[PDB]
Amino acid sequence: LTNLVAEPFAKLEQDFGGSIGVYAMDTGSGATVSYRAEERFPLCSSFKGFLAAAVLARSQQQAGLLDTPIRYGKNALVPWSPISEKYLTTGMTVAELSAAAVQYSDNAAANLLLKELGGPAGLTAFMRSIGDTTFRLDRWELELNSAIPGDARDTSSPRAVTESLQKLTLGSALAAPQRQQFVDWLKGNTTGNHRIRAAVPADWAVGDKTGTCGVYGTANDYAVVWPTGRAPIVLAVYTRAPNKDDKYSEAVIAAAARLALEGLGVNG
Ligand SMILES: *C(=O)N1C[C@H](NOS(=O)(=O)O)CC[C@H]1C(=O)NC1CCNCC1
Repeated sequence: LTNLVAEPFAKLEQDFGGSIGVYAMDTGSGATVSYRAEERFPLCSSFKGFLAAAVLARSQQQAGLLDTPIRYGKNALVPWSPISEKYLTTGMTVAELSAAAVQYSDNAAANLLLKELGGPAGLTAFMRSIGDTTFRLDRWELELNSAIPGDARDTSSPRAVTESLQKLTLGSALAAPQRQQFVDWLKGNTTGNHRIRAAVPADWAVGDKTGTCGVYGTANDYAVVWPTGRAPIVLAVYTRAPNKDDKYSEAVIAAAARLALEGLGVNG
């Protein structure tokens, strides 16, 4: 049921000047669209969705976790911390940092939450615990964005991203209340309007998390999509390119998402 219908991903990536990796699953039939799906691509900010899921998993054992207020210093505010910079003088709760990391891609929030989990290895351990043997987080913000060609640090594959996203949003990897909180955070993302969402009809529900490393044409998005009248679709679209100053493209991500939906025979 993989690639029943071929789609022109090769032409798309050639025009982009790099590589595009796609994995999309129709959770009803199990049909898939797969292109470069087992290659590694940098996560960039996209690790923050999984980070929030890991915090939610912890919260199942620690009922006071999400309400815990976290104070932080000005030194915590690395570049691109749009929410946490507004609460420097007050603090934010763990839940609020999680929402900020997911919905505004807040970097300070992400580092504070990584500390809660025991760092990159702690997040990696959570991903192993759900059966993902591909994901690896190695570094913190901002160093994890280097996106060096051939470097496996801070990467996953489109396939493993999709598989893990399915387990966490639709499967049993989180308890039901936490699963719905994760979904709600993804649905409230503000940074993805020009990526997978641009390929998804306005009357379908969707949650996503983006990433943009800033170098090597490297950017991404993953999403759960609920078309009306049929089972949800999970998909991941990752890009990279050979040269350090190659620019990412949101349009290319949207276009790859459209091809994926077409390949699944989802009328959109
Ligand atoms: C994540 O990849 N980020 C965080 C933020 N927006 O995330 S995104 O998924 O919407 O793109 C800005 C881009 C990126 C990031 O951390 N970039 C570094 C900090 C800002 N200067 C460039 C490198």
